[PDB]
Amino acid sequence: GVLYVGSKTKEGVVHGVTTVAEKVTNVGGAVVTGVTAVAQKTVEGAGSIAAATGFV
Amino acid sequence: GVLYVGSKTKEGVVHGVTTVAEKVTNVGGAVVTGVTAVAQKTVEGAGSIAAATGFV
Amino acid sequence: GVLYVGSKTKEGVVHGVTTVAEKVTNVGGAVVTGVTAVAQKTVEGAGSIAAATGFV
Amino acid sequence: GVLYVGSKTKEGVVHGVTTVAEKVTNVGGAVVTGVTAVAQKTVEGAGSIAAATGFV
Amino acid sequence: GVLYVGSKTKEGVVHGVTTVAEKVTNVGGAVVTGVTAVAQKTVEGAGSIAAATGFV
Amino acid sequence: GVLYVGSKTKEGVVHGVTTVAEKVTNVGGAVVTGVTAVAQKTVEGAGSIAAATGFV
Amino acid sequence: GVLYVGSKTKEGVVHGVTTVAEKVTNVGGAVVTGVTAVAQKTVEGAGSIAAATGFV
Amino acid sequence: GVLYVGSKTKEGVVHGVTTVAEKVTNVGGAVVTGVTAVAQKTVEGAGSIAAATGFV
Repeated sequence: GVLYVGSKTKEGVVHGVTTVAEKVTNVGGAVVTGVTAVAQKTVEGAGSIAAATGFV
Repeated sequence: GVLYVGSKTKEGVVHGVTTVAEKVTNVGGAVVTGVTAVAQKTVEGAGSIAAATGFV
Repeated sequence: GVLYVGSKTKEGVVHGVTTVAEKVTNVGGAVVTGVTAVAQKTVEGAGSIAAATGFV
Repeated sequence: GVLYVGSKTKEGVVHGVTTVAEKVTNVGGAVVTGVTAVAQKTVEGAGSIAAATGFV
Repeated sequence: GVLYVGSKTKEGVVHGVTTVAEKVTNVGGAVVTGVTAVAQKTVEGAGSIAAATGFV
Repeated sequence: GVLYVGSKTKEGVVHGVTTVAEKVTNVGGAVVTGVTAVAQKTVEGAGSIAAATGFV
Repeated sequence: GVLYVGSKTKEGVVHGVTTVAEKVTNVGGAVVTGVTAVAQKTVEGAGSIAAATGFV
Repeated sequence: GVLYVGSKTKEGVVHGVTTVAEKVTNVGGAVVTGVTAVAQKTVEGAGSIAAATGFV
């Protein structure tokens, strides 16, 4: 079909994924970040996005 | 189909994936970042985006 | 189909993937960063983008 | 299909992947960075982009 | 005497004086702006900081 | 006396004086801006900082 | 006396005085801008800093 | 007296005075700009810094 996106900002400070440790880090397979962030049909068909982590 | 995206900003400081350790880092397979970030059909058919990490 | 993107900014400082350690770094297979970042069909067919890392 | 991207900026400094260590670095296979960053069909067919690293 | 200032932040977007008109602008004589903004003894003695505006 | 100032940041986008008109601009005589902004004894004795503007 | 300033940053984009018109600009006599901006005794004695503007 | 300033940065772009017009510009007498900007005793004695402008 159709997807229409229209945006207008002036100030914006965007942080997609932020991680802090003070005393392992796996980040995902389809990460979309921004002032105008658009994602469409990340997986189609018999696809796969697997983000695993193992620990012993 | 159709995807139309239009954006207008003046100030914006974008950070897609940010990691901090003060006292292992694996980042993913399709990371799209910016003031205007668009992603389409990141996987199609029998594809794969696997972001694994093992630890002992 | 059709993918249209139009952006207009004035000030913006973008950081796609940023890692900091103060006391191992594997970065991913399709990383797109910028004031205007667009990605289409990062995988098609029986493709693969694997960002793995093991630790002992 | 058709892919159209148009952008207009004045001030912006982009940093695609940035790593800092203060007390091993593997960077990925398809990294696209700029004020206007566009990537299309990074993998097609039975292709592969692997950013793997081991440590002992 | 003594003035001690100590600060630690991670993210902060500071705007000292911001003005918007959509359909005259006089700004002051001692304007201090920042993440750590310190001002001491702006006027001493028989001084003066006059910020006037006249309109017909 | 003594003025001691100490600061530590990581991300901060500072804007001292910002003016916008969409449909006259006079800016002041002692404007100090930045991530660490310090001002001392901006006027001493019989001084003057005058930011005037007239309009017909 | 003593004035001590110590700063440590990583990312910061500073804009001291910024003016925008979309449909006369007088900027001031002592403007200090930067990641670390320090000003001391901008006027001493019988000094003067006058940022005036008239309009008909 | 004593003035001491110490700074350490990595990424930062400074713009002291910035003017934009899309449909007269007078800039001031003591403008100090940089990643580390320091100004001391801009006027001393019976001095003067005047940034004046008239319009008809």
